[PDB]
Amino acid sequence: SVRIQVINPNTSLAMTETIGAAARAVAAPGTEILAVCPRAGVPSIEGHFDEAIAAVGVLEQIRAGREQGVDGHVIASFGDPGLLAARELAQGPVIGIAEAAMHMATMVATRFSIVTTLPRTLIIARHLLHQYGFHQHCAALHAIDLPVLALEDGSGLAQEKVRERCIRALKEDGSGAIVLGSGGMATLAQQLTRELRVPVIDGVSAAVKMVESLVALGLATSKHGDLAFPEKKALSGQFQSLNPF
Amino acid sequence: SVRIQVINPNTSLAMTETIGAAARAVAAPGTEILAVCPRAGVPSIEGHFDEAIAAVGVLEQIRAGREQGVDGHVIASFGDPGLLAARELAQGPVIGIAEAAMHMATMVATRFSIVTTLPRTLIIARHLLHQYGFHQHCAALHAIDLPVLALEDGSGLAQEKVRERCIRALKEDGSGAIVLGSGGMATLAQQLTRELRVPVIDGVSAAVKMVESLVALGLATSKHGDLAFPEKKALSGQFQSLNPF
Amino acid sequence: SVRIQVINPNTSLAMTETIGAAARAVAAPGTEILAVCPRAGVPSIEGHFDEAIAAVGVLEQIRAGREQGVDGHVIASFGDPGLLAARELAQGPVIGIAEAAMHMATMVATRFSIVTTLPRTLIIARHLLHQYGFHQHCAALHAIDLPVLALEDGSGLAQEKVRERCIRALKEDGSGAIVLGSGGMATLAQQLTRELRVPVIDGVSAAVKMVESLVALGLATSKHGDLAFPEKKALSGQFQSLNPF
Amino acid sequence: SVRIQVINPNTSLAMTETIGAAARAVAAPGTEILAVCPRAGVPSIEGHFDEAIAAVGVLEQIRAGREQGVDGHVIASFGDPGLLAARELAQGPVIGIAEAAMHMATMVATRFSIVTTLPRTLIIARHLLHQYGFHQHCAALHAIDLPVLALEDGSGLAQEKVRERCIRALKEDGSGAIVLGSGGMATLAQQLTRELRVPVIDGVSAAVKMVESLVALGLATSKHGDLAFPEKKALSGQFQSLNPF
Amino acid sequence: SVRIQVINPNTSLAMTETIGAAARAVAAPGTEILAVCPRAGVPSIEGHFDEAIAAVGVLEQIRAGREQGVDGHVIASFGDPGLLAARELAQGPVIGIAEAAMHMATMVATRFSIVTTLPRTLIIARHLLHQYGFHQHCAALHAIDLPVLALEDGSGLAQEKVRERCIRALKEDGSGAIVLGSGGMATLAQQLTRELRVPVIDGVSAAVKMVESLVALGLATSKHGDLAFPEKKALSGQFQSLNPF
Amino acid sequence: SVRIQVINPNTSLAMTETIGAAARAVAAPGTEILAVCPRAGVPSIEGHFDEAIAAVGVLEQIRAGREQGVDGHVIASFGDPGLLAARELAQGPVIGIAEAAMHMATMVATRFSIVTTLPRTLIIARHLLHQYGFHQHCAALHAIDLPVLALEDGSGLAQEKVRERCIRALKEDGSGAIVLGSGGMATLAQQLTRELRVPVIDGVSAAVKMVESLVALGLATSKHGDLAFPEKKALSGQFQSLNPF
Ligand SMILES: NC(=O)NC1=NC(=O)NC1=O
Ligand SMILES: NC(=O)NC1=NC(=O)NC1=O
Ligand SMILES: NC(=O)NC1=NC(=O)NC1=O
Ligand SMILES: NC(=O)NC1=NC(=O)NC1=O
Ligand SMILES: NC(=O)NC1=NC(=O)NC1=O
Ligand SMILES: NC(=O)NC1=NC(=O)NC1=O
Repeated sequence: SVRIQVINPNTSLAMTETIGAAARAVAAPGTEILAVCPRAGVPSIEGHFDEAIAAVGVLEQIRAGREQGVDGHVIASFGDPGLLAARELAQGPVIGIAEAAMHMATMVATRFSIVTTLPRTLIIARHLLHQYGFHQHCAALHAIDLPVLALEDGSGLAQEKVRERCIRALKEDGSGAIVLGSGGMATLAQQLTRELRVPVIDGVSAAVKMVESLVALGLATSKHGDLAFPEKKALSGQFQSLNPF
Repeated sequence: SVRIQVINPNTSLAMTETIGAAARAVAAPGTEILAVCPRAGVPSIEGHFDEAIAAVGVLEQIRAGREQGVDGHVIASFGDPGLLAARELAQGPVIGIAEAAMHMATMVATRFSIVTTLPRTLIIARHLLHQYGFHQHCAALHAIDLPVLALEDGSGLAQEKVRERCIRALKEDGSGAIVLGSGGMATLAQQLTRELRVPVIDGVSAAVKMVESLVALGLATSKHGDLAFPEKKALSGQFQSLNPF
Repeated sequence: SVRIQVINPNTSLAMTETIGAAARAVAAPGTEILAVCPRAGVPSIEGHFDEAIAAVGVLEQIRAGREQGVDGHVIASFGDPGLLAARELAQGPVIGIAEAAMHMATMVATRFSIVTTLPRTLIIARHLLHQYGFHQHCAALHAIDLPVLALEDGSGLAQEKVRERCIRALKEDGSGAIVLGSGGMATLAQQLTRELRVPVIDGVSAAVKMVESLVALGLATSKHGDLAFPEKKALSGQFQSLNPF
Repeated sequence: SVRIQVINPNTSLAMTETIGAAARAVAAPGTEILAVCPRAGVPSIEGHFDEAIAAVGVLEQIRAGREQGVDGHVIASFGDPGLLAARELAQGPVIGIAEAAMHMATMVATRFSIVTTLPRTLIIARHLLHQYGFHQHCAALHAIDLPVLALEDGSGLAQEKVRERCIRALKEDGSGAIVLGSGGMATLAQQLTRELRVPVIDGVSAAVKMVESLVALGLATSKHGDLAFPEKKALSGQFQSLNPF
Repeated sequence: SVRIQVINPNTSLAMTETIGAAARAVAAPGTEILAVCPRAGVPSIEGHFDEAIAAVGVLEQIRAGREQGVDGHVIASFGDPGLLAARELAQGPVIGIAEAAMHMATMVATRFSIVTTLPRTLIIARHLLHQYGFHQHCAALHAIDLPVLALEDGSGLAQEKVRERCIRALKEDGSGAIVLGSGGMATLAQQLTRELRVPVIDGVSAAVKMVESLVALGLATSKHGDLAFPEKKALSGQFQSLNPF
Repeated sequence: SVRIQVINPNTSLAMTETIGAAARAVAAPGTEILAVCPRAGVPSIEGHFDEAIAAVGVLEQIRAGREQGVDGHVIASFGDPGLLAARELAQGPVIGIAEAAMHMATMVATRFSIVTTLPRTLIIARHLLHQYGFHQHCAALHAIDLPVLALEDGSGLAQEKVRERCIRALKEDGSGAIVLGSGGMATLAQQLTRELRVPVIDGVSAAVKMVESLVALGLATSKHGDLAFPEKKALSGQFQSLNPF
C-alpha cells in the first residue's frame, strides 16, 4: 500500500477538506491519503509573510509524516512554501502543487495561463515560474481579485470569476491550457476541463500522481548534497520538535 | 484498462525489447504496454539527420496507435524526436523520455547531471534543456564516447562506462541525481540507484508513469491552438498514410 | 560560377515559383538558382506535423543538390525545417529563411516585428527566436489569420492584410524593421520597404546573399563534431535513398 | 538620529557579537546599531530547513524593531532568509547581507567571486544570484568545506581557508572582487581588501550603509501591492505574537 | 571630508545646476559636491550618437577629478555614458545614475517602472536593464514624448506629464516603485514620493549615497583585471589630455 | 559600383593596411574598399577607455563616408565601438566585425570559440555576446595574453599563439568553429581554415560581405525610431564637425 501525506500549509480545515477530497478522487488503487494541516499558523496564505509562517507549519507536518513512515508528501498551496526545506527533512518525495500543475501543463500544451486569487500573490507565482524554469511556458498570469477563502464562502462568486477568467484567457493569451493558482480551486478543474474542452489543471491532484509515480519508480529525494538531511544541531523554543531524528 | 503505446523511434528491435521490458516493469495494474518501432527508418539515432528520419517514423506509429484507440504515447529516444508533431496527430498525451527524465529529476534533486552515448548528441540534449526550461537545473552533460547500440552489443562495456561516469559526476558536478541519456540505458537505472544511493533516472519508465498520471487525471493534449489536429491537406507519396483521419 | 539550390520545403509548385523568382532577383552576377521542391510531402506548412514531413523532403533535395555538387543550399520556409539535419548531410552551407531574415534585421534595426500567416505558426517562430538567440531583438509577433497558400490565391487579400499589419506594427510595437514570416511574402518585401520607408525583410533573398557571402569567404559547414556527416548506417524503406554517400 | 536593527537570523550570540561589531565599525555619525538575534531557532544556518526556521526568527525581531520604531533593518545571514516577508511586516527598509554585498560588488568590479562556508549552501547562493539578477556578474562560487561556526571557534583555520581561497579565486576565476558568503566573515573583509589590493566585500557593513542611504533619501519599502502590510488575519499558537499591528 | 565629483555628461549648465542641487540636498555631513559638465560636447543626450560624445566628456571630467584627488564620481545622465571607461581611468568609485536608481528600486519594491523623456531613449534604458541584470525587476518602461531639456524650459509641462505617467504606471504596470529616467527629474522625486505614497527614485541623489557608502566601507574600483588603469599608450589630437597619468 | 568604407577604429596605419587588404581580398566585382582610420585617437584598443575614444573616431570617419556618399560602413575592431551611434549618423548600413564574425559562425557551426588578444578584452567580448544574443552559441572565450599590436610586430609569435590556441579550442571546448577576436588576425583566417579543416572566421571579411548583401537587397539602416538621424543640436569644441548634416 502507498500512503501519501497531503499537507495544507494553511490552518483552514475547510480548505483541508477540499484538498483532501481532490486528492482521494484521483488516487490510484492501494493509495491512502492523509490530509492534514498545521496545528499553528495562518488561515490563508496571501503574501510573503504568510508563506514564511506556512513553511514552518509544513515542516511540522513533514516531521509527523516521516514519524508515521509515509511514502511521500504533498505541499498543497500554490506558493509551494518550504518545499526544499521539506525535501531535506523528509525521506520520501515532496511535491508542491504549483510545481506539479506547471509540470503537467508543459506535457499537454505549448504554453499555459495561470488563474489565481489575489494580485499580490502574482509575484510569488512569477518567482516560482523562474525557479522551476517554466517562465517561457507561461503566456500570462491572472488574478480574480478575491481573497483565498472566498472559494470556501459558499457564494460561488470566486468559482464563477475563475470560469469567466479562464474563458478570457483562452481567447486572449495564446495559451492551450489553464493552471489553477490555488488549492481551493482543486475541485473546479475537472468541470472546467469538460466544459471548456481544454486542460484545466489542479495541482493537488497532479502532485498526488507525481508522488505515486516516483514511489512506483523506486525514486525518492536525493540525500547526496543539497537535499541531504539537515545538519545535526539543537533547535530551541517553538522549533525544538521539528527534528527529533 | 489503460493502453500505452511506447514507440522506439529507431528501427532496432533489440532496443525496442529493452525499452518494452523497462515500460512493463513499472506499469501500474491494468496497464498494457504496446512496444513498437517504425517499419522504415534508422537503426540508431546519433545526430540531427537521424532525428529527422525518426520523427516521421514516430508519426507513423502515432497514427497506428490512434487507430487502435490507445490512451497515450511514449517517444522512447533521448532526443524526443517529433514530440510536438506527435501531439498534434495524437488525441491521447505524448511524452518524450528526455522530457520525463528531466521532469522527475527536478522533483528529487536541486540539480542533475546527464550521462549519454556520443559527444555529437550532447548539443541535442543541450537544446532540449533550453526548450523544456531545465538548463539551470542541469549541472553538467557527459558522453561515454560509444555508439548508441553498444548498450546492446553484449560486452557490458557501455554499461560499465555509464557506471564509472555516474560515480565521477556525483563527485565533481555538484549534482544530486543522474539522468540517463539513452533508451538503451533503461534497465540500468534501478541498479545504479540502489548501488550509488542516489536517483538514477530512466526516461522510459518515467514517461510511462506520466501517461498513466495524465489519463487518471482525465487530461489529454490540448486541441486548442498550437497542438490542434493538423490542418486538413493532402499528403503525397511516402507520407500519404500519416493522416487518414 | 556559383550554384545555389533553393529548396521550397512544401510541395506547392506555385510557391516554388514565387520563391525562385525572389532568389533570382537578388542573385549576384555568376550565380545560378536551382529552385526545387520535394517529390513527396505537404502542400503547405502550418504546424509541427507539417514541419516533420517537410524536414525529410528538404533532406531528399539536399541529397540531390550534393550529388549535383551545388555550392550551397537555402531552406525556403519560415520554420527552417530540418536545418541542422541538412547541414549534416550537405557539404556546402545551408541557410534557413527565418534565420537569414532575423540576422539581417539585427543589422538594420535595434528591434524587429514579425508578420506571419497563421496563429498556430507563431509558437514555431517563437521557438526559432530562442534557438537563434534573437528573442530580445523581437518586439512583437503577428499573424494575419489566413492560410499560407492565401498568398498564392490571386485575391490580393493576404498581401493587403500583411501591408495593414506592417503599418500597425510600426506604430505600436516600438520596432524599426519588419520580418516577413513566410516564403510566399518574398516578392512583397521590396514594395513595402519603398512604401513604408523601413526595412521590410524577405528571408528568401537574404538567405541567397548569405550563401553567396559564405562561398566567397571560402567557408562551409563545419564537419568537426555536431554537424559532421551522418554516422554510416543503413536506412530502410522510404528513407533508403537519403544518404547514398 | 538613525537607529538600525541588525538581525542575526541564527541564535549564536557569538556570531551576533561579530556581526554587531562589523555594523558599528562602518556606521555613520548619529547611527545607533541594535544587534539582535531570535529568542528561538537554530544556532547556524546550513541549508533550506535551517533557513525556514531562521525566516520566522527574523520576523520575530522585525516585529520588535517596528514596535521600537527603528529606521531600518538588516538580515545578517548570507541566505537573506525571510527578506520579502520582513519587508511586508516592516515599515522601514529591510536589506539582506547577500543582497547588499552583491550590489556593492557590481559597483566596483565587472565580475565577482563568492567564497562561502559549506558546499550545500552554494545552491542557496546560486538561487539568490538568479533572484537578484546578478548571475552573469558572478564568475564563480566557492566553499571552504567547513561548518559556519568554524569562523567563531578560535582556531583561525576558517579565516586562513578563506584567505587562500580568495587568492586562488583572483588567479583563476577572471573576477575583480570577492563577496564573502557569511556573516561570520564580516571582520575579515577590511584585512583582505588591504592585503590582496582588491575589493573584498562584507554584506553586513554594506547593508548598514544601504539602510543609512535609503533613510537619508527619504525612501522606505513600498506599501503599494506586493510588499504591503500582511493582510489582517488571526495567527495561532507560536505565531500569534508576530503581527500585533 | 568627502569630495564627490558629480558629472553632468551633457553641456547644459541649467541641467548641471539642477543635478548639483539634488546632490547637495541628500549629501551627508562632511560631503562636498563638485558639480561639473564637459567643456565640449552635446547640450542634451537623446540617442546613441549623443551618448558616444558624452562618454568622452565624462572622461575629460574624470581626469580633472582624479587630478584634484576626489573620493568618487557620479555620471549624471540616465544612459550612464562611459561608465566602465570612467572606472578604468578613476581611482575612486564611479556610479551611474541609472545604475544607482535601479539598485535602490530593488531594495524598496519587488518590481519598478521607468518614466523617461523620449521614446528613442527607451532602447538605451532596456540595454542597461539587461546589462545591470534588472530586466526581470522592471515591470514597464514609459516615455513622456518630450525632449530632455523640456524639464528645464520653465513651463512645468514635462513635470506634469511625469506626474500623470507615474499615476498611470502605479495603476496598470503591477509595480511598487518608480525610477525617474532623467537627471532633469532629480528634484521631482521627493515631491512625488510624498504625494503618491510610493518610492519615486532619483538616480542623482541615489548615486551620491552609493559613493559615500563605498568610501566609508573603504572600497574603490578594482584595479585587478577588467577595470585596471588604461594600458600606457599615446593619445593623439583632441584626446591627448585624457590620460596624463 | 559599390563603395564600402572600412573604418579601423584605432589610429594604427599598420593595422589599417592589414584590415584594408583583408577587405579587398573578398570584395565582390564592382566593390571599392575605402580603408580608413581616425585622425585623432588611440593606436590600439585594449579596454573600455580605449573604446570610448575609438567610438568618436569612428563617428568622425562615418561623417566623412556619408559626405562622400558611400554605400555602407564597417567598424573594424572586435569591440564594435560606437556601432549604434554610427548607425544613427550614417545612411548606409554599418556592420561591426565582431557582429559579422559571430553571425557567420552560427551559420556554419552549432557553437563557436573566440580567440582574442588580451585577457581584459574578454569581458567586452562577453558583453557583445549577450548584446547580440549569441551567448549560448559561444562555447568558450580565450585570450593569447599579448598586446593587440603584437600581431603587427613581425615576430610571428602572436600568430603562432593564435594557431596553438585554435587547436586546443577544437579539442577541449566542444565547438565547431573559431571566431578570431581581432582585426589584426584578419589575414590568418584563410590559412587556419585550410590547415585545421574548420571554419576560422575573420570579422573584417565577413562584414564586407554583409554590407554588400544589404546593398544588393536594397536594405539600409532604419531611420524610424531608435536608429533615426541624431536630433538636431549644436555640438561644441572638438565635436562640432561630427554632424554637419
Ligand atoms: N491562492 C494562492 O495563490 N495561494 C494559496 N494560499 C492558500 O492559502 N492556498 C493557496 O493555494
Ligand atoms: N542515445 C541518445 O542520445 N539518443 C538515442 N538514440 C537512440 O537511438 N536512442 C536514444 O535514446
Ligand atoms: N508561413 C509560415 O509561417 N511558414 C511557411 N509555411 C510554408 O509552407 N511556407 C512557409 O514559409
Ligand atoms: N554561511 C552561510 O552561507 N550562511 C550563513 N549561515 C549563517 O548562520 N550565517 C550565514 O551567513
Ligand atoms: N533623459 C534621458 O533619458 N537621458 C538623459 N539625457 C540627458 O541629457 N540627461 C539624461 O538623463
Ligand atoms: N583585439 C581586440 O580584442 N580588439 C581590438 N583592438 C584593436 O585595436 N583592434 C581590435 O580588433
